[PDB]
Amino acid sequence: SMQEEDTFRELRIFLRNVTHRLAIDKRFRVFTKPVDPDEVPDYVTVIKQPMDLSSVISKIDLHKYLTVKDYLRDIDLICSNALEYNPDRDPGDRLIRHRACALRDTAYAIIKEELDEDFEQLCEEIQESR
Ligand SMILES: C=CCNC(=O)[C@H](Cc1ccc(O)cc1)NC(C)=O
Ligand SMILES: [Cl-]
Repeated sequence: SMQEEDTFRELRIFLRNVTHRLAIDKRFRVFTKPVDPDEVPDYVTVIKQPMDLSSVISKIDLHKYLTVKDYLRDIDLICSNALEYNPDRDPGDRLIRHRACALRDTAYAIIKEELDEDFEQLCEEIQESR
């Protein structure tokens, strides 16, 4: 129905605003664009499902997220990919892990404060009806 289309459109506006706030944070610049295979040829071989915030915006605009849970699965991937690719004790790897955990924690904290639980439940119910 048009009302369900309206619901998904509101979800996309909400997710674009959360993603823009993460992308303009200086700590998260490394996560804003895909890893360049030139610098990092082993990346695409270790990480089977690369994810970054520009990919997330593209997904929003392709109507790939129909619930905030689906979006948070991709934010979790940005985090877990960085934990897996950069697991060493050296400071460059620790800095990327800390920035990835902080992204993820920031996204969840904005959603806890600003997503109405009944809106998420509505999205879940429309998704499940498809
Ligand atoms: C799970 C998300 C966060 N990751 C982190 O804790 C990172 C890196 C780290 C990870 C394990 C260590 O034993 C020591 C450092 N930042 C810190 C705590 O400086
Ligand atoms: Cl830096």
